[PDB]
Amino acid sequence: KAFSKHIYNAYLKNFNMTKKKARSILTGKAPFVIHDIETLWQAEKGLVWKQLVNGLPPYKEISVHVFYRCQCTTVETVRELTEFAKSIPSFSSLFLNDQVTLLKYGVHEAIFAMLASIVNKDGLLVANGSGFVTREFLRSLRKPFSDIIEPKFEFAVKFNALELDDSDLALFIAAIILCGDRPGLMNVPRVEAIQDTILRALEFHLQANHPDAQYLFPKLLQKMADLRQLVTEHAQMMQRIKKTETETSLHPLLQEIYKDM
Ligand SMILES: CC(C)c1nnc(NS(=O)(=O)c2ccc(CCNc3ncc(C(F)(F)F)cc3Cl)cc2)s1
Ligand SMILES: CCCCCCCCO[C@@H]1O[C@H](CO)[C@@H](O)[C@H](O)C1O
Repeated sequence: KAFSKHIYNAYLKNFNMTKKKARSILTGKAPFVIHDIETLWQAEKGLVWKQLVNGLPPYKEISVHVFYRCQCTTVETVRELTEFAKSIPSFSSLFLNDQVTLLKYGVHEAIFAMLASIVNKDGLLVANGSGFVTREFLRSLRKPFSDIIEPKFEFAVKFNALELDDSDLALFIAAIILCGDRPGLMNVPRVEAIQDTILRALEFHLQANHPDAQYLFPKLLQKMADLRQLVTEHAQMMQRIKKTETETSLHPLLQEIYKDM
């Protein structure tokens, strides 16, 4: 009852952008549309970003610049997700190496679930909602960069059909991070103990918030499974980038996440 309230606060306290904020911008009541090099360059000059251009790896080309912008956003979400996880009382009681194991495997799964909030069929929100990058522009980048984001979109449209809100997402993301199936886990029974409480809290919240919902709890358990498949494909693509594109830098933190899978 109070656990669900605690998880939601931790979410609101740590994430820079809610699904409520993202949806109101996407619908209305105006973000700068990025669709080519001229608008992408304009966004760099005009728009206020978190990681300033000077902090990014040295300029190479358009496709690699977008890849670098994605790389920073990923790493920053990883930082926000580490603080959110710590904010769960049970999670911080686990030995730090088990905390790392959970984050090494759940992080991209959580990222893709939250990505659905800023994503629609035609593109996604950037620079704290100030800008909007089109899907066709990402489609226009050189291979393999044009092939990374496509399965995320295919997930995001199906996931947004469930119409979940920020209080549902807080528990969904919590359940993803606290997973007992992770390789190299030391105290697997304790992580399973936390997971069960989170999943029980999610079930009871999904009836209170979504009473007319047709099978919402088992649908979200299947969505967690689909998310694991999406991360596997992502690491595979990322490993291929490291072999083929031997001039584009991969952030050491992400290189470690992808190392095994
Ligand atoms: C090559 C490309 C398809 C990709 N490279 N890595 C990917 N990585 S990903 O894991 O799909 C991912 C995608 C998008 C975000 C926010 C992006 N944030 C963005 N921010 C700014 C711009 C820019 F520069 F165009 F304005 C574009 C995007 Cl997509 C976070 C993770 S997709
Ligand atoms: C393999 C996955 C491990 C990832 C851990 C991400 C950790 C969040 O670690 C952090 O980074 C910031 C600056 O670099 C700080 O301002 C925060 O107090 C902080 O805890």
